[PDB]
This record gives sequence, C-alpha cells and structure tokens, in this order.
Amino acid sequence: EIVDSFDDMNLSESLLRGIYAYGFEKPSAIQQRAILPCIKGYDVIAQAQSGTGKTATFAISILQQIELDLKATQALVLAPTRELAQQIQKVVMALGDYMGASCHACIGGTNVRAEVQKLQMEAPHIIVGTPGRVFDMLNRRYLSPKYIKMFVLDEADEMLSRGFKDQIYDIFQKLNSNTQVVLLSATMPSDVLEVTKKFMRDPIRILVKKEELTLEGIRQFYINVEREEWKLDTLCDLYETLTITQAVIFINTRRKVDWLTEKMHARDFTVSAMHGDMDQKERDVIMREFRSGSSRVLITTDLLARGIDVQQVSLVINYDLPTNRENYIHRIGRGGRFGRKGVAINMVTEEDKRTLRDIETFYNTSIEEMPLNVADLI
RNA sequence: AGAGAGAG
Ligand SMILES: COc1ccc([C@@]23Oc4cc(OC)cc(OC)c4[C@@]24NC(C)=N[C@@]4(O)[C@H](C(=O)N(C)OC)[C@H]3c2ccccc2)cc1
Ligand SMILES: Nc1ncnc2c1ncn2[C@@H]1O[C@H](COP(=O)(O)OP(=O)(O)NP(=O)(O)O)[C@@H](O)[C@H]1O
Ligand SMILES: [Mg+2]
Repeated sequence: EIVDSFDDMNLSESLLRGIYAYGFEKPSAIQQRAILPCIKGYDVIAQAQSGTGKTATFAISILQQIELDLKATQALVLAPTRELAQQIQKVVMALGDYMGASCHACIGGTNVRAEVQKLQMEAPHIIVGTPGRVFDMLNRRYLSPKYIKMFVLDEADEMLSRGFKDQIYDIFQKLNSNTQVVLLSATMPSDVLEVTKKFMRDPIRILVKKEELTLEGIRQFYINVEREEWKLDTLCDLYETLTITQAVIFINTRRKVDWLTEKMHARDFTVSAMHGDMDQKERDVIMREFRSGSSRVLITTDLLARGIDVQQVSLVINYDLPTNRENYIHRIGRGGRFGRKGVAINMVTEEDKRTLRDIETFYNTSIEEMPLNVADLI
C-alpha cells in the first residue's frame, strides 16, 4: 500500500527509463500510495497537497497500462483549461519518451481541420483534452471510445462543478460501461464525493483532511487595504518593495484583469496579462513568455488558478480574494511547488477580512499581517 | 449570475 521506490512498482524498463530521465528519483507521498491501485485497474479518488506530483501519478499509471501494439485510443484525460491540458500532455510525452506511447492534445482554440486530419490518420494511445473539443471529436467520430479503458479527471472537483458536471456526464455516456475512472485534486468536498457514488465503482479513497492541506513552505500574509480604491497603489508599492523572482496576481473577473493591466502599463510597470477572452494565439504566447522568464509578473483570472506549474513562481498576490474556499488553496499553490519556499499575500478591504477569517477557520491556518517595507519575506 | 469549458 506504500511503495517508496519507482523500482518496486513493477514498471516496464522503458517507463522507468523515462521517469529517471525526466529527473525524478523517488516517488512523492501521493505517488507511493496511488500509482499501484491505478495500474491495477481500481477506480481511485486521489487527493493530495498542491505541488506533490498528482500529474505523474496518473501519467505513470496510464503509461504502464498502454498496449503499445494496439493502434487505438486507450486512455482519456480531461482538464478544465487549455493551458493545463497542454502542460499535462508534455509531462505524459516526456515520461513515455522511451516507450513510444502517442499522446495527443484535444483542446479548443486549435485548428480543427488540422486535428481532424491527424485523427483521420492516427489513433493516439492517450488523449489529453478539454471537454468541449473532446465531446466535439467524439460526436464527429474522429475519436473512438471503443478501446478507452481509463478515464481521468484532473482537478476533479472543478470538473464535477455546476459549470462542468454536465459536460463530463455527456462525455462519460460515450464510454464503455467497464471503463476505469480516476479522480485527482488538491480539494475534494463532501458534496463532490457524493456525486462520485453515481459513477465510480467502490473506489479507493486516498483523502486528506482540509486542516492538513495548507503547505508549510507557503507563508500566507494579508495587507489591510481597507478600500478597494487603494488596492492599485498597494500593488504598485509591492512591485517596488518586494524582491522579484516571478509572481502571479489573481483577479476575479476578466474585465478587471484588463482594467488593472492598463492601469499598471500607464504607470510604467512591466506586467503581462492573461484571461479566457483572449485569442488562443495570445494565450499561448503569454504563457510561453511567463514560463521562460521573459515576463516576471502575470495578472490573471482563475484560468491559471488550478494545476499550472511554473517552478520559478515564489509569490502569489490575491488582489481580489477568492469567494470560493477551494479556489484559495489552488491559487496560493501556484507558488511553492514541490516543497519550494513561497509567499502568498492577500489584499483585504473591510468587507474582505470576514471572508479571510472564514478561510482561516476552514483550513485551520493562520494568515499574518505582512511586515512593513520588508523586501524578502520568505 | 464569477471562472472556465467545441465550432462558426
Ligand atoms: C455538439 O457538440 C458540442 C460540443 C461542445 C459544446 C459546448 O462546448 C463549449 C465550449 C466552449 O468553450 C469556450 C463554449 C461553449 O459554448 C459557448 C461550448 C458549448 N457549445 C454550446 C453551443 N453550448 C456549450 O456551452 C455546451 C454546454 O456546456 N451546454 C450546456 O450546452 C449544451 C458545451 C459542452 C457540452 C457537452 C460537453 C462538453 C461541452 C456543445 C456541443
Ligand atoms: N517524484 C518526483 N520527484 C521530483 N519532482 C517531482 C516528482 N513528482 C512530481 N514532481 C514535480 O513536482 C512539480 C509539481 O507536480 P504537479 O504534478 O504539477 O503537482 P500537482 O500535485 O498536480 N499540483 P496541483 O495540480 O496544483 O494540485 C512538477 O514540477 C513535477 O515535475
Ligand atoms: Mg495537478
């Protein structure tokens, strides 16, 4: 039930070569618990702290199950955003590099004719996608579910939310009745867990109490801003005060991302911005330029709150507080990846500091006032 | 009715 070495998981030699080439050495806590029941075919609900390696948990399990000589799609992974799907596809391709497993991204904002021409010719072993384009390709029969034996929902509690649950159900109805289902997330509320009883067969539950989700390496602070009209000057002050690797600044609406980005540019501050109403060509460039370090400060919506992994991010600023409790955990988790040291700063008006106290109580955490004029907080 | 989530 606990297997502390990749060497003891009965993985193929090519899969192990790919794991070690990517730079892993020992499995994370969640990997030691969840890879083997997934390989064995059990329905699994896998929860673990942000940044602990849930991607490779399902990636390694899918790869080990692939029948390489079967030229058909055998596994389908869904993610809530295009950026997250693209990121998962790269991890899966890297881990399976020595196996020649094929992994295809089925995501919106890409040219449909080009995808259709690829899928008319080849049946990728592994599909990583977003729900809209996946449902589209299933309806037009360019993706076949005939041999899909593994269905993975990353960020599963978001995928089973009001906005996505019906999309996931529509896709699920296309799949064979015997398909294995694997769910992963940092957050798994009891109401989402009840929805899983409707479609998962007596799953293995690896769950983490909410009071244990917060990372020790992510120091959480708040700043009394009192008035919303004062947030902009506070941000500008934090730009000049704080030591700057890379930072993500979260905003609750696309409209306000656009507003804030213009305000910062007018004041000669260098920032980039991304949200879901931008052309996908622009999203791809912005994401690429943040990954490379060309841009160090990104203003974004919850488009980038879940799953995105930029190791150099050490600072998250909640310029708007998240209304949703679960979202708070995902946001601050963009800093402090795989045990790195991070800071999260919450900007709080009078009306916000209630919402803040409820977050503190729910997660049994403590959020401290940010020191004055301290450049290096943690 | 936030954020995302095919297409045109
Ligand atoms: C027939 O093939 C499809 C494929 C995809 C889609 C959809 O994919 C979307 C993705 C989007 O990304 C920006 C936007 C978007 O609409 C503005 C849609 C949808 N297009 C339309 C017209 N309606 C949608 O909103 C669908 C939806 O959720 N509802 C409640 O309407 C049924 C949605 C969907 C349904 C099942 C499974 C996955 C996704 C509908 C029908
Ligand atoms: N065994 C491992 N050894 C070293 N690094 C690892 C290992 N497993 C995963 N990582 C790295 O850990 C980082 C976070 O992995 P990722 O899979 O994005 O985390 P996660 O659990 O899905 N986080 P989140 O989606 O926000 O809940 C990545 O940079 C991985 O490459
Ligand atoms: Mg993840």
